Amino acid sequence: PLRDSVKQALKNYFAQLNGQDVNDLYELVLAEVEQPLLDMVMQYTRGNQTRAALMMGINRGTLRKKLKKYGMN
Amino acid sequence: PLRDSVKQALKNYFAQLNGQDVNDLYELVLAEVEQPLLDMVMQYTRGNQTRAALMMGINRGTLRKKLKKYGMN
Repeated sequence: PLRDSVKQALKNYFAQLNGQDVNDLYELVLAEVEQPLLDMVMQYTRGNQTRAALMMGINRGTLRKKLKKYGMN
Repeated sequence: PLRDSVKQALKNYFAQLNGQDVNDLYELVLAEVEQPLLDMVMQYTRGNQTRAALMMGINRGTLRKKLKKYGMN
């Protein structure tokens, strides 16, 4: 499943640190999962935002802030 | 990269729906994703919550509210 892919992505990520700084990991993983989600959900509701917001549990303004930050709408 | 794995996961999941009403998909995906991440940063940081919060760019407070939310500590 998916949580096992996030684990492997983080192992292979931490190895590539070779002892230096990260001060941004949550943002960097959220973008990486948030942006495929938004895109698959928009395709699934045929570009309908309210149906997408309802499917996702967030309201329509949240969908548009999220959308706007991945340069999506 | 990881954005493609999240894509497939959602493909596979939407094929499973039919008359299934989804209303919590942002939180559902997020749960599958912040549990392996938090876990993986605590293993990395040997349970030091200050280094894991800094590493993630999260306040230590927010780190502990997410640990507790998930039943990890």
